[PDB]
Amino acid sequence: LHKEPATLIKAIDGDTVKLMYKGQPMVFRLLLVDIPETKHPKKGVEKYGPEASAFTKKMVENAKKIEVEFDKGQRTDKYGRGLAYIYADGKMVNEALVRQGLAKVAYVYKGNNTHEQLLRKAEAQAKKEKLNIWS
Repeated sequence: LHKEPATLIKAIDGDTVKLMYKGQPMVFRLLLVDIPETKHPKKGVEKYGPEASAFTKKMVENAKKIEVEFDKGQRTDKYGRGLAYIYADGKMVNEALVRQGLAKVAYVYKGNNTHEQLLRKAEAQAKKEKLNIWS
């Protein structure tokens, strides 16, 4: 896989960020993570969801360098969102969220699974430490 530079435009949620990639604006969905949805209709946000959002936002808003890493599967979903791993100064947001107990590891999607073991491992650790959603 290859890391590509991007620039923060705006963080939308724990699992969605808007970036400038190859010169044009684009919305990315964090691969292999399942978060407590905050941007929803009649759902009254979700338990830990505002912490996952603040986490993601803190992480990318304060970073010097954002990078995007597409996987080898399908690269966009049916809503036109890029499907990728996001890196903030070398640290993967996807993994951080899971390590910190603010997301579960999602089912693999359309062949996109390169970092799934790494992610499942972070998830066991958080479970073991009874972090946030595992509290």
